[PDB]
Amino acid sequence: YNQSAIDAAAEKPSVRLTPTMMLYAGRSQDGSHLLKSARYLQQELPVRIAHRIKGFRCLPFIIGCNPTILHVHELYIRAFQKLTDFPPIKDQADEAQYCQLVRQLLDDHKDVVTLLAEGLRESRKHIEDEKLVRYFLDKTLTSRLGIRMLATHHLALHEDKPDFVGIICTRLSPKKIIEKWVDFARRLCEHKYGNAPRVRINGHVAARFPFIPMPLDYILPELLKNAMRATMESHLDTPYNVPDVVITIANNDVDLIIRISDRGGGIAHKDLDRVMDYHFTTAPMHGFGFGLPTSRAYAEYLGGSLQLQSLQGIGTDVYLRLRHID
Amino acid sequence: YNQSAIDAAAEKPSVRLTPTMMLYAGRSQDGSHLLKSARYLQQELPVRIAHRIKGFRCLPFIIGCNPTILHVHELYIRAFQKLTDFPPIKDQADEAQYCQLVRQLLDDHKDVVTLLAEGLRESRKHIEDEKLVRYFLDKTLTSRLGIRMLATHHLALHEDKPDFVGIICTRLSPKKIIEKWVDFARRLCEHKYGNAPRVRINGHVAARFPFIPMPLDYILPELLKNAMRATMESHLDTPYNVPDVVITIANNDVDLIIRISDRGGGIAHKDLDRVMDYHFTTAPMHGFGFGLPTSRAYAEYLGGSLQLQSLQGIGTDVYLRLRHID
Ligand SMILES: CCC1(COc2ccc(-c3csc(-c4ccccc4C(=O)O)n3)cn2)CC1
Ligand SMILES: CCC1(COc2ccc(-c3csc(-c4ccccc4C(=O)O)n3)cn2)CC1
Ligand SMILES: Nc1ncnc2c1ncn2[C@@H]1O[C@H](COP(=O)(O)OP(=O)(O)O)[C@@H](O)[C@H]1O
Ligand SMILES: Nc1ncnc2c1ncn2[C@@H]1O[C@H](COP(=O)(O)OP(=O)(O)O)[C@@H](O)[C@H]1O
Ligand SMILES: [Mg+2]
Ligand SMILES: [Mg+2]
Repeated sequence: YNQSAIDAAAEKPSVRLTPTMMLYAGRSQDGSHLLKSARYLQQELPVRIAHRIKGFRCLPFIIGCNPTILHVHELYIRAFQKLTDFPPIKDQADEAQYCQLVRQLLDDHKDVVTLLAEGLRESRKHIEDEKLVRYFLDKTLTSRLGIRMLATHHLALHEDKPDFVGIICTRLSPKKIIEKWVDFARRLCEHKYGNAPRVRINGHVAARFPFIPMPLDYILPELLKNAMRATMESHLDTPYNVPDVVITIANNDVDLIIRISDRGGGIAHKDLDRVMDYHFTTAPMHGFGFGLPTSRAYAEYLGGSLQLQSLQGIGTDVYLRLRHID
Repeated sequence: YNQSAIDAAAEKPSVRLTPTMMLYAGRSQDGSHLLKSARYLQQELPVRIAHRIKGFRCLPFIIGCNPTILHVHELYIRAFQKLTDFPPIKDQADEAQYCQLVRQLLDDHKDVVTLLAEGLRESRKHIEDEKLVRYFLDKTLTSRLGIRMLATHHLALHEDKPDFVGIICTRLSPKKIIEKWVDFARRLCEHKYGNAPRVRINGHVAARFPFIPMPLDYILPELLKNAMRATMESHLDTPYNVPDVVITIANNDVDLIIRISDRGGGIAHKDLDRVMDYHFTTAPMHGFGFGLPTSRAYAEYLGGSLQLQSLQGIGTDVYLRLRHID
């Protein structure tokens, strides 16, 4: 690329808007909170993009040369250009034009991860470091989550969604968000297998607290698709009589724990170390190998964890932990 | 100590009798299997003792000087002397005299761990390495388990216990051994709290396989005492209505998994890193701090693991894994 403008922002450090600082925006009888947030987003978005362009520049030359990798690298450069070229936000007209660019760039970059994984897969013969692919995809996925959180938050500040301040839900019920995806995952499972296991939810079912549901909107359907597929493939002779998937909610002052326990035979000993690798699968629902590593990258980025406990021959317990807001 | 006889056996490596090699002893119409095993035990017992005397010699001087530590060190030296002084086993008379010495030495050393922990506790002010105490107690406990397995196996070869070849049960049912300790632990819990949680056992309830129950005879009552105490202390207002402790058996070709799931509020975040430390407790049943670290040292020595999964505010799932025989 050899661009000096990008070099300037690759070294300047990132600024993360804390959940409490995000909530401290509600100047309704003025609209001054809208401009304050947009002025931050305008400055922060190119820094995040440049930090990732730096990652593409640090890829070994032979890999960075792949036409698909180069295309995604080019996309990140043009995105940085489009964002920095925009003049500073002064009024409601300057804020509105930025929101349109952000929405277009959020749609132009929707398939970056799929192109990146393909480019990296195509380059397997030249990849010497086994961790290279995992660390590059982990960092790309978490950078995008960070960007998508800031961008979606500012765009949602224009909506008057009940119980929400942008992307922060002030009254989130973990039981309701689980229920929302349980019915969705059962429909996908029913389509493939003719049936789906019934889901039972116990624990702190009435817990309510402020939280950002965005990461849970990815993790929960992925973990439910895994638990349901496994339960069906291990009860092939009785597809009509499959054991329930039991979800437990544990809410304490430190974190939120969601445990998903299935009776799907568990993860085999030989596969136990490969399940967290990108592309690894034993099979859209399945046939991807992204659900587990992406969900862990997500949980860890947000101060939590994704831990698996396999009981080979019986089932698996998946523990999703996420740190509380503030 | 400065004893040259012990120096000779501290360097000679250990020989471990594999489960299949132990089972290959049943020369009933001769009694030749009895002498072959005793001739091994006579040679192996001083090597194990010397390897541990070497550990006492490697303790920092200030700690090894503690009167309690010195007493246990002296006990190990006198044990090595008594065993090596015995003349080689040639007939049924020479085998019988060794069995009496082994039974006496197994009774003389019954309180070694309690004296050792006390001596180490007394020396806390001089202990600089935090891992020193954990590693010394882990190595002492596993050495003793190894010795107790060999000694008890040979002594049990004289018994005609059904479904057993010394200490190996040919038809072990994990459900039955769990049941055996469940009623025992409930009696101890009832004595302290006025009630105990009912225990539910599911999974591979009818699994049967060859196995050494000795380590399970320690781990299961300890893990059940922990799950029951926790369930009672978290349901103080309703001691009469406490949630069940649910045990799941998973039997596959690689290992045996026993999961103990309680609804006892879980292990607090602040205590989560200290629970595996010797002496750490939040309180004979309780007030010891040995149950968890000893059980893990045991599981790992036998090619398995002891893993804890805390759901703070709800309960804890404890996963005991043990590698299969052969
Ligand atoms: C060049 C900077 C831009 C584009 O930033 C992004 C960030 C995230 C996404 C996005 C769309 S769908 C999505 C996703 C969802 C679930 C799980 C994984 C992903 C993922 O693909 O990362 N993220 C798109 N553009 C602000 C203009
Ligand atoms: C000097 C070598 C000897 C003595 O060897 C041992 C080994 C083990 C034990 C023993 C008794 S009770 C026991 C225990 C049970 C459950 C959990 C922990 C322990 C423990 O104290 O290690 N182990 C005693 N003497 C063969 C003559
Ligand atoms: N609950 C589970 N029980 C059994 N196997 C599982 C479970 N969750 C995941 N797996 C295994 O891990 C593999 C990778 O999972 P994942 O990353 O979600 O991708 P996918 O399911 O789309 O292939 C799966 O193909 C499956 O073999
Ligand atoms: N199932 C459990 N639920 C909650 N706390 C537990 C559980 N198991 C162990 N603990 C905690 O770990 C501490 C140490 O346990 P352990 O080593 O068994 O010793 P003890 O229970 O005799 O004190 C206990 O004092 C208790 O605070
Ligand atoms: Mg998946
Ligand atoms: Mg205990």
